[PDB]
Amino acid sequence: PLSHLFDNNDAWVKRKLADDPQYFSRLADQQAPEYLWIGCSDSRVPANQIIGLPPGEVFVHRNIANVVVHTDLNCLSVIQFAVDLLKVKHVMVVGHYGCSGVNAALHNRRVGLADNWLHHVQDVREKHAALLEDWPLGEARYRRLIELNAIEQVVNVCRTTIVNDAWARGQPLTVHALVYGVHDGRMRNLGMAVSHAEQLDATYRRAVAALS
Amino acid sequence: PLSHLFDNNDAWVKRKLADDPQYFSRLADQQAPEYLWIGCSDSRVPANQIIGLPPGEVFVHRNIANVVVHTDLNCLSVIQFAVDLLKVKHVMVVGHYGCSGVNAALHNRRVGLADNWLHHVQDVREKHAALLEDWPLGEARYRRLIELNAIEQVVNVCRTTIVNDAWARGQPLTVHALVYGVHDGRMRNLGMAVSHAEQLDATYRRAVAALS
Amino acid sequence: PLSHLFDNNDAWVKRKLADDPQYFSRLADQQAPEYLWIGCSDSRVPANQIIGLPPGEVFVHRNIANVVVHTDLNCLSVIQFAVDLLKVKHVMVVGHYGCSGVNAALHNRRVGLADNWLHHVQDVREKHAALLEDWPLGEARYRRLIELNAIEQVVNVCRTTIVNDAWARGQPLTVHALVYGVHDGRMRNLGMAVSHAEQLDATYRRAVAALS
Amino acid sequence: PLSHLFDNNDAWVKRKLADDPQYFSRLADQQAPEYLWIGCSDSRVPANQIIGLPPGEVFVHRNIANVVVHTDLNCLSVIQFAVDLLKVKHVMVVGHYGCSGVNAALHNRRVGLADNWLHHVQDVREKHAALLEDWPLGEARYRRLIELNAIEQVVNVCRTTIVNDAWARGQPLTVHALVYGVHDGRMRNLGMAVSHAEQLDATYRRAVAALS
Ligand SMILES: [Zn+2]
Ligand SMILES: [Zn+2]
Ligand SMILES: [Zn+2]
Ligand SMILES: [Zn+2]
Repeated sequence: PLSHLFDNNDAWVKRKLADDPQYFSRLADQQAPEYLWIGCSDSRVPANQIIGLPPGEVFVHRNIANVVVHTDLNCLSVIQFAVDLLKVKHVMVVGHYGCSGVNAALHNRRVGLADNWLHHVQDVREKHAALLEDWPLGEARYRRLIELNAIEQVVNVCRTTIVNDAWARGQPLTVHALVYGVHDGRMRNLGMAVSHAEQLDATYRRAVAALS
Repeated sequence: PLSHLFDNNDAWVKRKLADDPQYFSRLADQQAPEYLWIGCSDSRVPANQIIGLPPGEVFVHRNIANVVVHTDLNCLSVIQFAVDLLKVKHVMVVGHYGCSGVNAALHNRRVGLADNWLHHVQDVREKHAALLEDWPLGEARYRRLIELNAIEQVVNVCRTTIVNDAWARGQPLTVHALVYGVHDGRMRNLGMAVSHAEQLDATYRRAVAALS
Repeated sequence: PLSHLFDNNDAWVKRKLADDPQYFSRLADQQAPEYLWIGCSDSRVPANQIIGLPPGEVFVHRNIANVVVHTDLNCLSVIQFAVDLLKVKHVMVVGHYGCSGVNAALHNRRVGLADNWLHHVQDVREKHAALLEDWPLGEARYRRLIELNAIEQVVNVCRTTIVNDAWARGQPLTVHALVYGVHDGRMRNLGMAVSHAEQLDATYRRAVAALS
Repeated sequence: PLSHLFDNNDAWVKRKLADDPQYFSRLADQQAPEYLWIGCSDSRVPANQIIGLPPGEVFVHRNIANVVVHTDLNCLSVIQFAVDLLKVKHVMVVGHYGCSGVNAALHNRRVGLADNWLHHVQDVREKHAALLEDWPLGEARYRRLIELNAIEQVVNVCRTTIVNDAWARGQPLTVHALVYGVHDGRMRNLGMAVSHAEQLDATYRRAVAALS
């Protein structure tokens, strides 16, 4: 009824009802998240779901290609809020196979504004150029890129003042490079989990585990 | 097994299996989203879910308090990508009752870095000061604030070059101010849906609909 | 000689020589700046000069229309660096009559990207709409706008965590709203100099001093 | 007289008078800048001066360490404004020997917020790690760093959509990596002047010209 998004308000009452086991109360009561999930705006599947947890149990940021810019106060804000105030136990940068962002980059594809944003990802391409070479294919490189991208981003988090300060001040925290396949639902561990400024080794290891 | 996040990889195989109706294929095949959802990092409930749609059918950005800064290339990027390249039909700023961001603001609460980010929301508080007055309570103001916040943010989207250009170039697009209760799952329409630079009227109307 | 910018390297040796009173040594020795100048990229006249001081005696940021965004880590960075580490005594937002930025705004003029940035200034226009009304002219409004713009920006600085923390921690600091005419070289005091969170009064006063 | 900055208003009338050759009129009449100068907030000496030109003849941005972030709408704004609307002929990233920013970086020195901003410069350190090695000294590395930093930043400008589009659309434009000594006033050419997407060669050359 000119509702514009009527369909959506219907699919909504539709949803609201299906949850008879009365508990939006459970949700509204949910307590502190213990995780920050930084992921891609290709919200192919939601975080809590993927990882099988109640919603809101995971604190979420999403930008195109799950990029952490040193100077992005959008994300930094999220992080300082998750760490300093929610005392989340774990931050994890989760990339996703077949990401439209990492694609558009890779194949120097003009998009307009966001080209600027994807430069960040082109940088990872540049950074790991030779490595990405010895995978002379397509999907390999791509896979390997969305992987590398997630590791670097993690380096970014770990270099933040927010995080370094938390470690400085004793607060337990660990930061994970992580990827998931939208194809197979499964979630891959890159062995990228820093906990104290031992990044130099933890990452070198993790990046070794490409070596074509 | 020192997995650090073993629990999470388990709850994962747990999830992966439960989806016997073999279709991660369906997902991987999912086509263009027709919606951009900008919401709060208090990811109390996921967008597609709330609104009853397959995941990835909705394109998502999340920052603390679903703020659209004129000059935030984090979000602007998402938007230029959603509009210009995904030709999404609808953008909608969705706030959420009992948002931790809108709270921390409201009650001038020091948090650290993100205080800077929440200033944006304090601004809406300032902007609609007298209005928010004639609700001399607490939860009212709060409710009314998370509402107003979502409208203003929409004004922000609608003022973007990205959007104005899309309209300029004929491309059909509509932008909605929207809120949902985590208490009752239900989703409220603020009557804030701009489609062509007719904001001045569409919003004045929408903001009228507080008038204590 | 294909130098591309030969002219500039010449006008340079030209400059280098004219400074016989050997003292680039004096400069290289110059000590801490005691001022942060935030001004417009319309660098109509340099700060130190205007204000008659040795160069480098003033620490400088320049963006289009001397805008301080709550979440601009470009400027915030400059400020945290000037205050926390250079212990500058004074920060001052200095606008400038006939500013091309404040103009382009004012007369809703499409420019492209920076339209987004100028929205910040349109906001001040919005914020002080009625005030700016009772100046039914052109240049008045403009004058009055570049003025108001500089005050608001100051409110922005004063609201920063950086500044609030400095005051919190006792460190003496004062923040000034200031304008200069490129026409007459002279520099106007807006009576906008906050020193401790007494903004609410100091600014109300300062903004009164328009009252058409 | 409690003026707070009386000294400054005096040194001002002092300046205003000394310019008897009546011409603030000349200035106010000055026409379009044909240059964008991006430099460091260590405003050791002003651009026009250094380069011997009337003020305002050069359009100026200043951030800590003259960093161009892919996603910094503060600077990008300046650039889109300088290029698209002022049709400046030349953009030039000008670093400066003994820069406090490049220093603080280099010697992983905690400063607070701006540490985040300087990460950008640490990145150049990382990027050119081995190169910077074969200069086993201090001031060498430093010199060589403030140099490299200015080249990379230029790569950043040249990768911008703004610039690429200008070239796309025929508009003549050239981008220069440039450094100046505050010690000796002199300005060094790094042979870094791109004019059309021929960066890959122009820069490789320019970076060769370190080779310890
Ligand atoms: Zn993606
Ligand atoms: Zn929220
Ligand atoms: Zn200006
Ligand atoms: Zn410097």
